[PDB]
Amino acid sequence: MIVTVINQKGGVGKTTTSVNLSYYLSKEKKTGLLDLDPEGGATISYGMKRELKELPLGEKSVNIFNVEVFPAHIGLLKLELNGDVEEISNKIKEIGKQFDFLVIDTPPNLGTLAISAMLVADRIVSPVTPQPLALEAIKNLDSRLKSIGKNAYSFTNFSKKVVKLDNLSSVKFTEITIPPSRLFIEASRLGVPALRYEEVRIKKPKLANYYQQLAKVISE
Amino acid sequence: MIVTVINQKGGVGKTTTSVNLSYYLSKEKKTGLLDLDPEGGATISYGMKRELKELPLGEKSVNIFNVEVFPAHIGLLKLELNGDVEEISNKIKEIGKQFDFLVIDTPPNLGTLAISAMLVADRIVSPVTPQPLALEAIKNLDSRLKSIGKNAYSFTNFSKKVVKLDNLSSVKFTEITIPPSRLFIEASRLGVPALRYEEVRIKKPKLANYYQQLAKVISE
Ligand SMILES: Nc1ncnc2c1ncn2[C@@H]1O[C@H](COP(=O)(O)OP(=O)(O)NP(=O)(O)O)[C@@H](O)[C@H]1O
Ligand SMILES: Nc1ncnc2c1ncn2[C@@H]1O[C@H](COP(=O)(O)OP(=O)(O)NP(=O)(O)O)[C@@H](O)[C@H]1O
Ligand SMILES: [Mg+2]
Ligand SMILES: [Mg+2]
Ligand SMILES: [Mg+2]
Ligand SMILES: [Mg+2]
Repeated sequence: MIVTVINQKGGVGKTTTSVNLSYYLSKEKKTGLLDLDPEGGATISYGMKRELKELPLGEKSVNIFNVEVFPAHIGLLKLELNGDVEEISNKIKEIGKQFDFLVIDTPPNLGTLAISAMLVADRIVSPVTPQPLALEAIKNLDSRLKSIGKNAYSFTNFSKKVVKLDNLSSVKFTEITIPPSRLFIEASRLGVPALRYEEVRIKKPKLANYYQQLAKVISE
Repeated sequence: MIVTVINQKGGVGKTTTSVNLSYYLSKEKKTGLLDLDPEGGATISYGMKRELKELPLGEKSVNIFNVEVFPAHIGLLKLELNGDVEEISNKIKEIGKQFDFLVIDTPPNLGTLAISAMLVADRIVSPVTPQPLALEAIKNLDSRLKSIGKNAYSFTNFSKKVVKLDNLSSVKFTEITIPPSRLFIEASRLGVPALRYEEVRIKKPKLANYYQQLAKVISE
């Protein structure tokens, strides 16, 4: 199963979702994380730096915290400029064949990598925020997804109350809402998944429920 | 500079010392960590698993938390038996030339990998706990150190009180003592160096003073 996390707007929580969903899924299924953002947010979130080599897509990977992380690298930049959507899509599918779950983190744009990951995805996951630009982006995702007739699952981040938009037929808003929490800030500073930092940091973990609900709603 | 962490007694703190000293050094100098224990304590402390491949010594490495970590692998086993001591020594020097600091974790024994790491070390560090068996271990470590024309710095772990011993001349006894702290246990649970975890977990990190003392004493 290929799960791609998409949002045109930056800072909405794409990397956090990819990191924690892949970490949650790796608890009982063989999971990989493909960092298609050239800036390597997910790579940094697993304690690594983006590779200063032009690697082919999917070549280099490290098993960290039971997730097979494919670190971001400068080669992606080239693909972001010259890449063929068909070729990149096929490579992503060949990569996904080795995992029960391949979570793909994508850049905050509508570029080649994001479009390829969005096209090959079995599940498309988008976080929405109370911020205005995220609302514009969720409506744009609904329109462009309407065109090729694919669906996404939207959940809410940076909020205690769900954000839902009316007359977006291609975007299923779940009831999941992830409130502001400096657990995420501390875990990202440390360079580990927040789901993993939580098991040590607090007595009663609370973030595991969000990602269990996400995996629940998207699975099969 | 090559720093080798040595103790034949198990569970005294070899891996904690290797992991945290290499991490501390990584803040200012190009630092690597060479895991020469086939059970891979340092590797696990950097969120990884020992490789189920018989690798040549020093081939695989991952930059985790700014440390170039050479994960343990099953190929160490063969090298423990049939490893040419001079070959292994030259390979370790070969590896360490690329770093300002190469911290080396060793198994709890006297075998070929450990003894090579002792031979080509610029500094050897030994943690001693106030347990009864640890004193015999530091004793016979002095016997080992004289037999190879080498000398080592000793500090105390799991204690507010320093351990020193009068009789042994190849073992310089520092005043450095590291008290029992639940930070190390929480960090091993996480699979990160305790220094990094502490720098994210509390307002005023305080474990770094011990490893600063260690760096100061071993670099004079
Ligand atoms: N619910 C939350 N509460 C508090 N901080 C959060 C939350 N979710 C995410 N963050 C933090 O907000 C920052 C940005 O989140 P991030 O996951 O990088 O979004 P992003 O979409 O990947 N940014 P980008 O890849 O550049 O488009 C990170 O430092 C996260 O740790
Ligand atoms: N000062 C300390 N306070 C509390 N726990 C500690 C302290 N130092 C080490 N530990 C813990 O003690 C355990 C054993 O330490 P470790 O660093 O693995 O020693 P070791 O010599 O490498 N074990 P081994 O490779 O089998 O000989 C680990 O779980 C550490 O986190
Ligand atoms: Mg990101
Ligand atoms: Mg592997
Ligand atoms: Mg050890
Ligand atoms: Mg490298």
